[PDB]
Amino acid sequence: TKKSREEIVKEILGRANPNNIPIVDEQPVKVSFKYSLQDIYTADVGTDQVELGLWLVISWKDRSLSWSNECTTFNELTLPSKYIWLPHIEVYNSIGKPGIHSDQLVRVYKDGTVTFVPQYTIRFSCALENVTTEQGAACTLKFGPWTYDVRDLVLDESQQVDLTTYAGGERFQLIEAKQKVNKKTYPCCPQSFEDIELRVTFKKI
Amino acid sequence: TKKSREEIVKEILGRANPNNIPIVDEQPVKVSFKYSLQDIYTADVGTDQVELGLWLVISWKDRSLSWSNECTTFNELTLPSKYIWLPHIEVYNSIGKPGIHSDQLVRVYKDGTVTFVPQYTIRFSCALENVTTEQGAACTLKFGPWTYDVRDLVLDESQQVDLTTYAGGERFQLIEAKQKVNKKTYPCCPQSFEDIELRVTFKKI
Amino acid sequence: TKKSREEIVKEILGRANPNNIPIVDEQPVKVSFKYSLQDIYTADVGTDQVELGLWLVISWKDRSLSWSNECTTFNELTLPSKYIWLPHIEVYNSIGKPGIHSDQLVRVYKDGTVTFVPQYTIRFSCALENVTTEQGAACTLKFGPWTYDVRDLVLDESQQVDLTTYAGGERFQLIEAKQKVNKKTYPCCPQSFEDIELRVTFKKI
Amino acid sequence: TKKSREEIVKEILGRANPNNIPIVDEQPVKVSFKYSLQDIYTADVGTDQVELGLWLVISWKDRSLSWSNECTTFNELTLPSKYIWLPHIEVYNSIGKPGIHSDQLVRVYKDGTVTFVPQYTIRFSCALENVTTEQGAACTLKFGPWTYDVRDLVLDESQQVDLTTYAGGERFQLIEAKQKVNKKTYPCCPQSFEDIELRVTFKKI
Amino acid sequence: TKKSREEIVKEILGRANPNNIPIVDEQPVKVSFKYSLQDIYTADVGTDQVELGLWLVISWKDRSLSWSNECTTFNELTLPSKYIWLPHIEVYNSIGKPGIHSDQLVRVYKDGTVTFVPQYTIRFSCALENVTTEQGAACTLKFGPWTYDVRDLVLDESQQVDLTTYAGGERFQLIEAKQKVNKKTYPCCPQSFEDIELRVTFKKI
Amino acid sequence: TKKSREEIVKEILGRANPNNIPIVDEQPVKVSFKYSLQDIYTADVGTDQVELGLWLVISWKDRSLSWSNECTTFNELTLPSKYIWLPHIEVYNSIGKPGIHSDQLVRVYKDGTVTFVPQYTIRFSCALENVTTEQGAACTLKFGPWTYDVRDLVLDESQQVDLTTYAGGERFQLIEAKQKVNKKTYPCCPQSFEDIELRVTFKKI
Amino acid sequence: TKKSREEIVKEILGRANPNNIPIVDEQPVKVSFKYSLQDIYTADVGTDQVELGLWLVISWKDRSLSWSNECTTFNELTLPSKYIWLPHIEVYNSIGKPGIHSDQLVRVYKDGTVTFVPQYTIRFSCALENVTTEQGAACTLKFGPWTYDVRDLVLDESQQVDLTTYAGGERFQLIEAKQKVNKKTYPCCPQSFEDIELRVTFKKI
Amino acid sequence: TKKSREEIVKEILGRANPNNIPIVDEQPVKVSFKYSLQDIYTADVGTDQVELGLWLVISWKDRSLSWSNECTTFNELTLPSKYIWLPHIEVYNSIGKPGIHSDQLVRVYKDGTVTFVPQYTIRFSCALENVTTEQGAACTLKFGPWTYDVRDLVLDESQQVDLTTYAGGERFQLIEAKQKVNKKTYPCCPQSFEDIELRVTFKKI
Amino acid sequence: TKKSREEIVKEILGRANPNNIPIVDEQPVKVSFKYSLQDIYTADVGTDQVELGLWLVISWKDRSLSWSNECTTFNELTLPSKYIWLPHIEVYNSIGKPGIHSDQLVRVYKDGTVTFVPQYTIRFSCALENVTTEQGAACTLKFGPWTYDVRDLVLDESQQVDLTTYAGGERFQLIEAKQKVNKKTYPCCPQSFEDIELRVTFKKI
Repeated sequence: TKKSREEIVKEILGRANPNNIPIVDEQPVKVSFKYSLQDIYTADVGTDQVELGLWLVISWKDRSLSWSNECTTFNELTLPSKYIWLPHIEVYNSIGKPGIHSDQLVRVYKDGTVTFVPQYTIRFSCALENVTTEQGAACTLKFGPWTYDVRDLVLDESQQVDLTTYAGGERFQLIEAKQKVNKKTYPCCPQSFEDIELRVTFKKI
Repeated sequence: TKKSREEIVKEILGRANPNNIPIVDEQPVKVSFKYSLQDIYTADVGTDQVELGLWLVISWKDRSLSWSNECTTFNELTLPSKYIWLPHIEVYNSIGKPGIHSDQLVRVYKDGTVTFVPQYTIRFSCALENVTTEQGAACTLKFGPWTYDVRDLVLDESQQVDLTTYAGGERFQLIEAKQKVNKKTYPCCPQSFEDIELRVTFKKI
Repeated sequence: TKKSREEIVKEILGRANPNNIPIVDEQPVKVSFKYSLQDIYTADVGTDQVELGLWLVISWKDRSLSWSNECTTFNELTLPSKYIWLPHIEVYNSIGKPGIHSDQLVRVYKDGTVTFVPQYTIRFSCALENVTTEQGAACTLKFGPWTYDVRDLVLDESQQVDLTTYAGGERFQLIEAKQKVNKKTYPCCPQSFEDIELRVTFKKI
Repeated sequence: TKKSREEIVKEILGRANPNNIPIVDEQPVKVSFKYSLQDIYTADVGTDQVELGLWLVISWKDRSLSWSNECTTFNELTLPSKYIWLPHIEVYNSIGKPGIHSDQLVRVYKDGTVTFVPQYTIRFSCALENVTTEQGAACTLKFGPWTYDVRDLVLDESQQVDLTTYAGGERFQLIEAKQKVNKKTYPCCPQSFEDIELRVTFKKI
Repeated sequence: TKKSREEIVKEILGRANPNNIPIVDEQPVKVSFKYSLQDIYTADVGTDQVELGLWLVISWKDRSLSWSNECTTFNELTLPSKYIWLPHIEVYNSIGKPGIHSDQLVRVYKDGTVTFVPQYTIRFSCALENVTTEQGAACTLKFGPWTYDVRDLVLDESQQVDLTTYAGGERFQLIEAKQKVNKKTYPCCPQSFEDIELRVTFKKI
Repeated sequence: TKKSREEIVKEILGRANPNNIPIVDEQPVKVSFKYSLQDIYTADVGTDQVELGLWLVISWKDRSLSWSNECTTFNELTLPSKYIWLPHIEVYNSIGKPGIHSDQLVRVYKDGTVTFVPQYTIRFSCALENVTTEQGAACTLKFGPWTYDVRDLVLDESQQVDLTTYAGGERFQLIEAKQKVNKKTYPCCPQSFEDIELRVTFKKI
Repeated sequence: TKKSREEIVKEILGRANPNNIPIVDEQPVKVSFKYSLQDIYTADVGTDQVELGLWLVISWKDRSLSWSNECTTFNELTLPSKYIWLPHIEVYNSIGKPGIHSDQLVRVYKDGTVTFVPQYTIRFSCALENVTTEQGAACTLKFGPWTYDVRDLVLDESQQVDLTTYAGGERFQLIEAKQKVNKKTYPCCPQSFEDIELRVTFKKI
Repeated sequence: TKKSREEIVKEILGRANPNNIPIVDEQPVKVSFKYSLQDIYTADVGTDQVELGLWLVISWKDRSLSWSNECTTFNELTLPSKYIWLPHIEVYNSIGKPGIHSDQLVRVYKDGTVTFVPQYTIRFSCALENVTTEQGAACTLKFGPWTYDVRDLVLDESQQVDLTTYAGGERFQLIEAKQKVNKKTYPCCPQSFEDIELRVTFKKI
Repeated sequence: TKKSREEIVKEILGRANPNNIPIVDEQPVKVSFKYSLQDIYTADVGTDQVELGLWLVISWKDRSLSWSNECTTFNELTLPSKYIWLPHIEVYNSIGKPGIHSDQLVRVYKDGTVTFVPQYTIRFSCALENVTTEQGAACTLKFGPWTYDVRDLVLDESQQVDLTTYAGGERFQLIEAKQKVNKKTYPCCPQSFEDIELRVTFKKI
């Protein structure tokens, strides 16, 4: 459509950079992570797995170069996620491969900021037992870079959990959704690793 | 981010080596294998298959070249598993293709040591019968290079099995997890092959 | 710790390269230089020397070879500066040998990029006179490879000077810090040499 | 298709065993034999041969090794008969080589049990005379291992003969089909040999 | 590791040949096929499908060139199946895509002989009915090149079926496993096609 | 690509055989024929011709020789139809030369079986009259070897006609598609000839 | 194997043509379609989906060039389906992605004719209701090029449906299988599209 | 001929795969089956056997790997059926071994789809009685994987039967050809098996 | 003209290779496919066929040998398509043979990459109905190797569809052009086949 926009895409995609961390100076890359819990689709007592429909908000800043003098033009362009590098964030205890609800498209900004929000259905281990009871049940899943240590990737969160999107007539009510950031160590490695633990406590309406 | 780190990745990835065993001298490659049994998710009586959530610790040393004089820099870099060669270790009797819980990221070290730990959900043949009984039930699965003989790949293990990670409120209790290394022969080939037999004995709490 | 990381270090350090410029093709090595002026510790009227606490950001790309197929592993490793070749950048007019605040550690990246940032206390010639006056005083020191001509080493700078780190309650206020790159010639040699002139203008609060 | 299934085939086929009787302990191999008489296609008065369309149910247990821990996976795999050893059972008095209606595929089970059912058209000696008469005619053919004595192979049968499959509008009606097991001796050898004598008595409708 | 081995791989892989049948003279390629029935994992009455865990032994000779004078060196090398051409052998009546238990690795020999054994879980059509009965049930599946006629590919089998590997405590007992080679014709084509019919007869213990 | 595959093609193509029926023994060649009626594209009232988009499944077995010992290799290879002999099957009453939708490629199998499926648009004589009426209209076209008598070529069919592929929103609805095999005689020759009569009865939706 | 064959493959594959319709003159490509209904594996009342095991015979003629003078050589070569262009024929109402029973191999002939027959398991919408009743139930699925209009692709069928292959002891009996070609129009496009409607009427035995 | 084509064959044949079901994930292989009834060559009253000249269209998808970047090249290659795995589909009640009219060549496509169409002459049991009468006679033969259950192989059909190819002056007229898919169970096995029942009803002209 | 160029052509054409897939190692050939929809020339309501003027971008890599040391010379040479092997890609549902707008010339590169772009006019089945309406109409045609399965040929696409070339004053407006890659199975064959489905949705301006 717009020629101005067209040059933007081409310049960044063609000339700008291959998979590599563009930032030479000592700076780790921080990725903000937010969860919007859309719905708790199902619970399996025998399996002890629960399914969550979530969208993950991920934001990071990449270094981009401005070759052509930027003029008032197309500020944000949308591109497929494949085009650019994305973070490794994954659920530590997912029973199965997560499925993707939405297309992989990411908006990029001139400053270099990128916003990618996938929609996912994830199945993770959690005992459903006592969902019916008033107390309800609690489940926790931790998300975080598999490979990256705290040094390489720093995870940050704005708030606890986004309930607002939550479906009004979901099978299960949400007593409370929390996303607490924590740093933890593994026997594999001396480096600290940061993950966000999403603890959802819910019960049947 | 850090320019110093950036050169490291590029040098190893771009210039350093294609899929090939870099070691010319007569040295087999040893891969240490460790299992952290996260949880026994499910048992299927009709199917006679059991599902395990495990993460596999795999360590090996690859030969790398240091072109640029290494200065105090980024000691370990994380890269996707696709970038580098990984071992063939697979479960001998998996009913289905294993699924991958975590992203494929591997930490590499200047010495050339590489640590890759995938998280897996594996379904393997095992009769659930008498899980309820006090004696419990025993299952065994052997892991080992499919193609590689003992000559090419040597498998080593530090300890029996890592129970500590095991989920506290798992459906099944772990009576004992063992990883014994054994060498075995097949009618196909005169070469000895080494596999680690993971024998888990568990019962319902 | 991580075996994967361990191989990385060993491969680059042991096999990869001795002090030599790994780059055969006609390419000069560019080193980006940045100054973070931490503080102006002291001024000596009689001596006419001033002391600066700075950290120097230095980035360069070295050619590294990837022998073992890189897998997702330790992306950046940290090593002592002694291990790898570092640039000669020195202050042209330092009254005394600079002292080193921080350990000599440099992060290296797979791409081969290396980031080394030393912290230094440097004493250089500059007349303190009229520090008290509103106009303040100006000092200049030039940094650049002693031996290397522009051909061999090219110096680049991202920005003027990093004030942000500057101590809030420093004895002297910073009117402006600038790092301008300049190329200059010496009677010794017909080759052009590039240095970054750090001109700081400061006064007592 | 399924990776899990794929390993199964390969393991048994590649590594598991060559033509050899895997059973070291003193155990003869018993093969159950059953006949499903599909139809009596034709009778030749001059030739005195009769043609039967039958499928032979053959079951035996072979010893298999489970290397990889069996997980819930592909329980039964189908493979060509050529892949595994089959019994020698043949009709003692076949006028001509039997033809094979169906592909040679055999289902194998983890326990090691194998079920192979070929469909055959067999021509054997039998006088057609008096087919038209009410009494009808009787024919007998014996099936049994040619080489194997009772010691090596034991033959067993569940029932007399399977009439149900028999074509409704066959040229000849089945007065009675019987499969009696008998052990017999031959002048060649002192060992007893077991065969199943299939005696069919039929007449034209 | 060994340099000698390293050259071997590179020479065959890099220089030796693309997907093409290297044999110019009039020679069909024969592929020996063997089945090791690991276990009959499951039976589905409603589905009328049975699952087999098998490993398939496949052997063939490819023409290779020896450039460098072969010295006493690494006789057999292991490589991924993707690297070299493999035969099309597939189950004629598989309900679903077979899954692969083991990694795709194949051992190659200097003579050019190649041994590839995949482990598979295969689901094929077969009526489970009367498994409980003493007679048991019979199933047949035929394996053979889909495309290749007898002219192009010839299939051979050493023995009937490998029971030895069969799991001792499998859900189903193996009455007999057979692999008979047969040549058959299809209305599509005048050429004869060869397949191995694997007929397994099994029952519940 | 694969060297192993490469030899296969070359051996069969170069050495294996010229246009000639490779089968010396007394065996006619049977060709299975199946029709997948993709769509009835058009009807011409004046012309009284109808157009069918069909793909023809043709299978036959050719005798191939295996020179090089077949190892586990490329089971089925694809080659152009020109390379190998194909059957003469043609529509008896085609108004015009049939056009070919798909490339002429045929898969061949080691057993010698060949599967060739062309896609065709054929125009044949048939009165469209009363397509609109509820009764609809019937058309018949017979396919069969022009030259070959029943002795030389035998035609076989698995089923009546494959409706499933039929386009959902085709101009004409399919009341019933049948493929009945019939043998017929011509005054030219005393030999019986076999053809498959495809009778399609269709009407406008 | 045969050198003569080898050249054939290479010439057609390497030099002969990329995905493009080789036919410049005004000729549509006709693809004959035939269905061999192997078996009706299952019916799901709740789902209202039925599963069919079919093989599709597809034939088409592609234009090939004969560079080297063809001598008596390898007439038909087998190659992978990926190598050559195949038609888009798909089931209009498939509930799920079809699975492939057989390897994708296609036989090609010198004339350019290609025969490709895949084996498929397809799940399509159809109400099972009243399968038990004597009347039975009817299901219809239409196959045809998704994209191609009648102009581009013409579908033709030889016969109604191939019952012969149908499994003798299938769960469901086949009252009649028909493949009627029909041309239909869609609101999307003014062009006529041709599909083959496969209507199968079956009941439980 | 074409070098590009040549590499294709070699890569798939040599490197790509041995008889094994390449599909690890849980996918059954579906094979479409179509029958093109070329002609009903003969009927034998005494024998009660009928001969059909048919070609069988078989299509299946195999998993292939693309090593070399595919460029516009030879899309479909033809290879002998022996080269690749073919399905076991066989006539349940064939009186004699089917003969093959055509060479076993199969076209393969890059996507992996394979089309194999054999031409066959098949003799199956069927009473000729009352062929002369107006009502005619009906015969049924079922085709389907011998070994494979519905799970492993799924059969699908596009249409009823392809009459079009049917010879115009065949000895017998085709009243209707049908191919209905049905699933059936056998006492041997609890798994469902799918077959295509080809029911042809024909009479003398 | 240039002698240097002249040797290039001769060497590749004369000495380099016949139709054969030059790639011995296990590598499938991938062919990238792109469509540039030039114009929708016509729609035929009665015929239900639509005509597209497209050019097909096809790219693949062939293995070439460099005999003479390559010096700076003619990098890309143009040759007739007949000279080298081209892929089989064809439209599944083309009503008629496609015509060729442009000469068959292909550019080849030293790396072995080949780019061939034919211009075609294709007629495919599609209902024109409701072109006038605002909603417009949708048509789909699938392109893909006829013979080649996914194993042999892998198809890849860079983008959805190239609208830019589209004629400004075409009879029909393009609402959206998409090229989605899909893998599908056919009943003929167990192998997966990949095709690109071109779905164009257009309406009259």
